[PDB]
Amino acid sequence: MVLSEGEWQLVLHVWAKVEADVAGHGQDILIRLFKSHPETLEKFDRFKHLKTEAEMKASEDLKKHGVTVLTALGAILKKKGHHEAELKPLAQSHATKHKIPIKYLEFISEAIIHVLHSRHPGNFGADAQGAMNKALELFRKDIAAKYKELGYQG
Ligand code: HEM
Repeated sequence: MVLSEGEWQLVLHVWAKVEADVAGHGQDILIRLFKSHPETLEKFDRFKHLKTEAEMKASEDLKKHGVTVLTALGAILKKKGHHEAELKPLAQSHATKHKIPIKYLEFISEAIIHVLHSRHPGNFGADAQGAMNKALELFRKDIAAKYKELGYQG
């Protein structure tokens, strides 16, 4: 897959709106993931005790981890597909330490798309949605290929 230049423009234009409140977006994405797919919370030893959404929102450490996640993701998107070097340390930890199947990346992709709609009702159009889905799909496919290069089945 390949994005057009105009699609990357839409992606980066939307990302500038994420960067204006990274913690608010990161916390919302994690909570959306955990409510929609509670099997994913069990991978997080530090947060697995959180049970209701109200608990999650008051957890300072969950919000900080949201920043960690979106910070890494934004660095990758900003490379517009030339991201082999940023992917490697990410692929290495999530395949071999955290043991995250690629299916869980699809789930966080859907959570990102939902939170962008919830947080930007008027800005996040169909074309922007399309471009973001493609950027995230590319991310998932290249990470699945790095899994295999490390000898893992994602
Ligand atoms: C956009 C997708 C994602 C990005 C950019 C991302 C990024 C990161 C980063 C930067 C870290 C900290 C350092 C590290 O261990 O690598 C981390 C930790 C972690 N990630 Fe992810 N991640 C993503 C998706 C996921 C998903 C979907 C899961 C599981 C459902 C997951 C599971 C974990 C776990 C379990 C840790 C360790 C948490 C801790 O500090 O105790 N990641 N991630």
